Amino acid sequence: NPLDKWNDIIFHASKKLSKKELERLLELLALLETFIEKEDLEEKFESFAKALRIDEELQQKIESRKTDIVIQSMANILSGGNPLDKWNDIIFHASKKLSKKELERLLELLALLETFIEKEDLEEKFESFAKALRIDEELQQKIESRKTDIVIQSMANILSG
Repeated sequence: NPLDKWNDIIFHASKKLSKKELERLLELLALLETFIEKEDLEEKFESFAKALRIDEELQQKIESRKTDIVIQSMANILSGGNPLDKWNDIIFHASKKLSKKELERLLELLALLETFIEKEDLEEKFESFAKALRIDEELQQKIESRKTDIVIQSMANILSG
């Protein structure tokens, strides 16, 4: 139901509002993933993410963070380049079953990354990473590059379906 309602709100809001919201979530994903690499936690995140297949305590903690993300997302819509433009075209014109599975996949990953950060107590380190982000044009290019990578994977998953 929470994910079902988020999908309804995403596909029924004005094209402008849903594009800004999906782009916000993508940037957050690119930011979190880059932080994991900059902090060299790639393998430690994978051994954390793998446990979701066989842990009851984790499954509930993720299902709960996904509902919170969905609530923030829905709240944002009510409040008012080429790779990202193409990804938006694809997401909105794809088989509605394929775009829903894909958007849910990105939501799960986001819920996983944020839960990992907190468990690992990297909340402050992550803030102080986004605090030195503005003055870092190099790191800004790294994020833009990771977003295009996320977009390619995303387009590949829809095509794979």
